[PDB]
Amino acid sequence: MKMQTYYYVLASRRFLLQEEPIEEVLKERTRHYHEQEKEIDFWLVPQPAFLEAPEFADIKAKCPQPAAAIISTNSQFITWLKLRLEYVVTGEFSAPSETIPNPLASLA
Ligand SMILES: [K+]
Repeated sequence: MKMQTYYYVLASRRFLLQEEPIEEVLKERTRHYHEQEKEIDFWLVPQPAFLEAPEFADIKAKCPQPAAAIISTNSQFITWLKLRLEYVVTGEFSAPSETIPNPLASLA
């Protein structure tokens, strides 16, 4: 039942996986975490389930669909991604909750 804060950067799937690909960024960070033997705390989530929560209805309406998000418990990384990607929005939410039972779930 204990909840934690998740930070995210949100954009259209087309932008993240086509226009401004983030594969190399995530590959690099994952590599660094490995040599540092650090637990992964960031995830690429296509059509994120948190976006379906009732409270995210306006944010979803505003975001071109299909959407994709990079979620992390590290706020600084997410803010940097905003500076790095630009054509995106960022925010945070607490989970797991009744409306967001699976914070990292992808709905295809
Ligand atoms: K939309």
